[PDB]
Amino acid sequence: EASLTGAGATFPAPVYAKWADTYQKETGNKVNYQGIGSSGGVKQIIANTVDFGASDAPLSDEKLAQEGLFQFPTVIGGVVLAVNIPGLKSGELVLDGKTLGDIYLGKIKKWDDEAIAKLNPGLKLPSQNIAVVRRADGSGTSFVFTSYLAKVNEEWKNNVGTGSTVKWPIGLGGKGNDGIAAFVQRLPGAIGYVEYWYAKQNNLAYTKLISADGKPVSPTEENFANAAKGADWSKTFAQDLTNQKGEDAWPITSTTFILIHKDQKKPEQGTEVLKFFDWAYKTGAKQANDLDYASLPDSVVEQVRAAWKTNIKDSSGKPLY
Repeated sequence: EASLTGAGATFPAPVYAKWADTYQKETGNKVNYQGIGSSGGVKQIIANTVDFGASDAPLSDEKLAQEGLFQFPTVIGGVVLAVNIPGLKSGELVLDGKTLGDIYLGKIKKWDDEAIAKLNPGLKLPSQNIAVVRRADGSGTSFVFTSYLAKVNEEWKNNVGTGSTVKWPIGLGGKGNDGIAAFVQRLPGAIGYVEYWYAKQNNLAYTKLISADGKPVSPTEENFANAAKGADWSKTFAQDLTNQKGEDAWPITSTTFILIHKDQKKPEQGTEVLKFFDWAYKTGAKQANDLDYASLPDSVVEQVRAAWKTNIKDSSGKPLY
């Protein structure tokens, strides 16, 4: 039995934690996962403080090469807007990209703003102030969210841009996906972006969103999967899954990554990290789906396995998979 340590993205922390627990029950191996945000995860893996780091934001092939790291995707999740609006049921409210961006820009101050009312004809909206919540910590979810906003709101794109950390025009800072979930729960009128699980498991109402094709879609495991249908995984694991074309394609979808060293100084640890994720690929789909994360296609797991064989080695050049 091995004691493994991973750290980073809170976006997939629920599934990593479920997997870790099941893995220990079946094999005794212990995987400790620390949800510190993707930025912290990349920092920790580079400093060799953990066996694997985790980030929703992919590192470029050049950055990976400069750092001697290898990155592989695990699951597909979705970012949703958790809200606390008086009188509204979860999934009742519909927002499109431009209006969502105007909300994050601080231009739309009330829930019954004309722009929101037009996207929701017949929906009774309260004159409640919108309490914008965003991430305090360096975040892969912020990267995905701002990548999306830049595509649908020019003002956002030009003034704030995209990143794991950005100069938020407005909004209170929550620490981690759970921090934003907690804020939304205690703040009437709040809106905050979180990985789907954080909304669902905290019984937070969330909104529908207009797809890239122009249609209202609900955030569901299948709709996150739909957003990745046009992904040419063959080309790279670093797939952009925001605002993708297609029927029922959730617009703020994303995969997430695990970062490990190619040259394993502690080869038993590396070997065990690969076995945990391999077991997850072959055995953990039901657990991932149960937590509303879509599974990576089998072809993609085969690519990961093939890449592990050629990229992960000990100091003597011997493959750890």
